[PDB]
Amino acid sequence: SERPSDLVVNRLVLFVVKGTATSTHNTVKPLILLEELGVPHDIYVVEKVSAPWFSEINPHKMVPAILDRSPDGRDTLRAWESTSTLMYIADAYDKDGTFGGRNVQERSEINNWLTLHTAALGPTAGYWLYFYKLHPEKLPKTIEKLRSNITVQYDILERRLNEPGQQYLALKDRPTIADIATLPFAMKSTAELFGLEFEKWPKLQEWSVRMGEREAVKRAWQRVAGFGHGEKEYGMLEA
Amino acid sequence: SERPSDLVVNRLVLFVVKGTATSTHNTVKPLILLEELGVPHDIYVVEKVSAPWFSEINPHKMVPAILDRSPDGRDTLRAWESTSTLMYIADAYDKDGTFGGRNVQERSEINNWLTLHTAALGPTAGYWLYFYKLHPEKLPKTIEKLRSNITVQYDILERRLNEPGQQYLALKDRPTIADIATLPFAMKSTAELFGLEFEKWPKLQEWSVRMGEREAVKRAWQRVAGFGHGEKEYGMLEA
Repeated sequence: SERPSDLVVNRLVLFVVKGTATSTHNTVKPLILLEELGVPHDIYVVEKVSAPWFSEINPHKMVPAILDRSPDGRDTLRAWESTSTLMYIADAYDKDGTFGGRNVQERSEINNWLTLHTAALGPTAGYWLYFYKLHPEKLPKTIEKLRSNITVQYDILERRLNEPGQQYLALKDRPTIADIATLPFAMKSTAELFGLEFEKWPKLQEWSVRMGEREAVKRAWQRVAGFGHGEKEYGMLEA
Repeated sequence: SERPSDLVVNRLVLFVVKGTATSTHNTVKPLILLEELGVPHDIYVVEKVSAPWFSEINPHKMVPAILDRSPDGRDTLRAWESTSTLMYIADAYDKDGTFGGRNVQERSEINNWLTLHTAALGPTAGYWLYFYKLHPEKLPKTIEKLRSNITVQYDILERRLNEPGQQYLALKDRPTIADIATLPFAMKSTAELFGLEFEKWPKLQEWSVRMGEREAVKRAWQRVAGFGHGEKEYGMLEA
């Protein structure tokens, strides 16, 4: 029923679970943006997302989630769903729009490509994994349709990245929250999990390697893998 | 790739398809916000979403989509995915944040409840509608699992609307783009299509009725049903 005594919100707190091969593809998203912007933050390793206290933070009972102070430090705000955590970090910590967009025109495309991930590849990948791994009985017709739908999303991303000068999904010049949201579900290791040959989408594979070379992305993958493997297995990690 | 001769962008153009009992749950979303804000706009009824000119607007080949003039009037911009059309209209036309949020505090919850719809109920309902109506063969076990997942989303909305003073999903005081996004998939007629008893979620049902009493919502449902049923079956509508 009650918040753990080590959960205090003195600045942004990102909620994660213990790092495994399969626990980090959504939690890494806000962490990449925190690392890009140099946002001061704490990490809280949630032992059980089923815990009643955790549903007060995220009623969908998943990581990532954020608690942070309001602009005047007085109130506590929350963000949950990985796409919403990116929108919150950009609103509170990216006023100049380096990752969130500098104007109505840039935001139009950032929101198109971010929403395509949020509504299409993200939930399709989620449902593919659910039916492939977790659903008690195997529904092969359903699983094959979902696999097919993943390839359709990779075809859209490949089309975009073949447009002249289009180095990133939303903007020609630099990565945005649309790129950060898409990357974990559009990289070779994830394509292989889906039983797909990522070399079939060469411009998308090139883009995924370019994103993977960014120091903030390397730092985010290194940290998210290690959460709950240190001295403290669960709770507020020592800063 | 050549656009039809009647596709000119003198103001916001909302792309829809001919109205049916199932063609309007996503296109009505931006239309509600256009009606709320009194945004001047045109309606373009797309005969074939597979037409090359249309996939240059939305690479996912679905409605709704938008073309509009950039703020300086020197370029055209686009929006696609219903959640992105809401974000675009709020950005370009809701300068007071009446529907998009006035500060980081309000937007944290608007973005949580909008993203919950975009990532969870919207794609779960979409895969329900796909397998129920469009898939060449009937997959009842998948339809059954998706129906159960819809109830989990109704349970989260019901929980939120049982919190003291919480009259709308995101904000206590007024509806936002989170409420507009959610309404078409959380109202009695849609629940009945899904084979659910909407009375099992009483605060969610009362919220859906409150939303349905809004003159802008009544106008959007009346208009979206009639697109393509008048003098022009397809193309840029008159008046």
